[PDB]
Parts: sequence; structure tokens; C-alpha cells
Amino acid sequence: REVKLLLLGAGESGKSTIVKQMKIIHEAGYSEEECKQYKAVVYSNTIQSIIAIIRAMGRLKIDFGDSARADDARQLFVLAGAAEEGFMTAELAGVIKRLWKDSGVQACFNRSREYQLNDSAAYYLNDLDRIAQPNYIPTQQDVLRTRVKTTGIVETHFTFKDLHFKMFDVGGQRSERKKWIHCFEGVAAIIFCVALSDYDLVLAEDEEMNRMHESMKLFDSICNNKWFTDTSIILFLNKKDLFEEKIKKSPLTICYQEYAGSNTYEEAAAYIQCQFEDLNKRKDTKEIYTHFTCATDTKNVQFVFDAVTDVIIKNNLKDCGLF
Repeated sequence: REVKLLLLGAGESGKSTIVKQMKIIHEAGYSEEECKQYKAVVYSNTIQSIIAIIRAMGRLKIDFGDSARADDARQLFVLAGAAEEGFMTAELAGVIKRLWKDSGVQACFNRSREYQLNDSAAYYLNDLDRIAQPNYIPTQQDVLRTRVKTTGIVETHFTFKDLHFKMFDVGGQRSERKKWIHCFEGVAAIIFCVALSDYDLVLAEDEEMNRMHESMKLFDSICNNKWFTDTSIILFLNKKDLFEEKIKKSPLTICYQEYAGSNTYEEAAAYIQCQFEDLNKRKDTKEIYTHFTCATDTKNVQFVFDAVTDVIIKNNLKDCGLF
């Protein structure tokens, strides 16, 4: 059953968006006794999260959207003490709900790139109701969401077609890329997200650099890698949706000057999928398994995922292939 997809890709590839999608389309958890032990940890980190989003409202000027949000915030420090016990009185529950919903607290979390946020601070508050329920048991995902920053590798469990997946997000930015070896073990198939819109955008790592050309480079290092020969490679041209818009104005020539093709979503987006697959040293014996995708659209990540899963079955099985 264990697939364990890896999420590789250039920065801003949208790999993070793919992670949240699994929470929606899929829902699984099977370790109820183990989860109860964690229950203190879940309620704990959640209070630590919104408190971050709150104090950031000070150091960055940000008023609460509604005047009413005053007093609810002050209360949070009081009821929060019970949350350390792993208990959640409903009064603690709604008080948090009013804050995260706020038009102004949302002003902070968009800003979150500056102040440190808890790793899970979104995933928890977004589902704050389900955790609130009496004698709540953490989902098997909830346990993984636990802990202070350190591992640098987000975990995400979900069971599709009765097989347990373990997606492992890793930051696209070059600083994060060195971390990637930790996830290499036990992988079934890689998804290599790549933003088609990047064709004009420059990396934050280097404004001179073309973001797309950067994707072509590290992608070669992975697909060619001897370690991955056993593992399926599956390209994921992310953000096909916004790309059809931006192409209408900007020429593709901003990335591949040689290009002649029309400003159409087909000739344009498809042209990249040509240049990428060409990198393969082993076209004779290795299939790229490309798939256009739109992480922002849950409807599109879903039907596509159904196809990719089938390839994992017929191809991958039993202790990383051999026996």
C-alpha cells in the first residue's frame, strides 16, 4: 500500500498547494489509540499559531478588521491554558474562530512570509471546528502536523484507492534543495512540479536567472540519477491555468527565443513539455509520465491524480520494485 510520493521542483513551482489538495480530495486515519496521546500537542501548537498571527499585528502595523475582535483576543490567553492540557472548551473554540476569520488577522497571515509562522498554523485553524469536537481524536495527519520547526520536511498522509500515500513536501528554493536526500528513501514515484508561467519570471535566488531554465537543470539531475532508475519519474507542469492567460500578452520567446509557435495555450505550454522530456539520457528505457496540472483547482488535481495512481500500481510494487 505504501506509495510515498516525493514533491520535487523549482521554487514557486506550487508544490505546497498540492499538499493541501490531498486533505480535501482524500481523508484517512487509522491509529486511534496512538492519536489520543498526541491530542495535547495538537491543541498546543494551534494556540501557538494564532498567537504568532496576533503579535505580528503589532510589529507590523495591522489593526483588527472588526472592533469586536478586541476582548476575544485578550480571552485567548486565558482559555489557552486548558489547551495545554489537551482540553478545548467550546468557549476557547469560537474565540479562535472570530480571530482567524477577521479581515485584519488575514492581513497578517498573507504577510506571514516575514514573521515566523507555525509550520501547520494554516492546516489547524482551517479545520479548527473538527478539532474542537468533544473527545476529539486527532486524524493520523494531525499527528504528523505536530512539532516546532526543525525537520524542514512537511509530511502529508492520505489514503487513495485503498493504498496509503505519504507525500513529502520540500521547498523548491535552492537552499532547501540540499535537504531533499532525506526523502529519497522508499519513494514510489516522484512528482516534479514546475510552473509554466515562470517562463518570464526571474528567481529570487538570482534576478538575472530565468526561473524556467533553472527548472531544466535540477530536473536533469533527478531523472538521470541512478538512484531514481527504480523509481517512476512523473513531470507535473503546474499552473497550466494562469499560464493560458499570461501567454496571451507575453511571448514565450521570453524563455526560449528560438520559439516560433502561436500564443496559444497548446503550442506554448506544450513546447516546454518538449524541452523537458528531451533532457532524458534514457528515452529508450524511461518514461517521463508528464501531466499538466492546476494546484489551485481541486477539481483538476483530482481527476489527474486518478490517472497517475494507476501507473504507480502496474509499475511500482513490493519493496521498491524488486521482491
